[PDB]
Amino acid sequence: CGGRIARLEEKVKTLKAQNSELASTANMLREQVAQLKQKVMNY
Amino acid sequence: CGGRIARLEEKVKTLKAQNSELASTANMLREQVAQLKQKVMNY
Repeated sequence: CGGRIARLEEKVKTLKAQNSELASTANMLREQVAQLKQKVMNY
Repeated sequence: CGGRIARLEEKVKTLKAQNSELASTANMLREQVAQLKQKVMNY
């Protein structure tokens, strides 16, 4: 074989990418929600 | 062929999954950071 494999690879590439995307996004909302949470800690 | 393909599929499955995972996580930090942001809007 030599066609459906390479393709499945390109697909696994776009998937792993988007993953790192939403990953960094959640990382930003996490660090920010952490500093904010601490500021809320006072009651 | 009949082995490396099915495998590449199972892999694309775990990838798409984790993707939906970090996706919902960012969705929670987004809706929460949105309601909070509004509360901060007052200065």
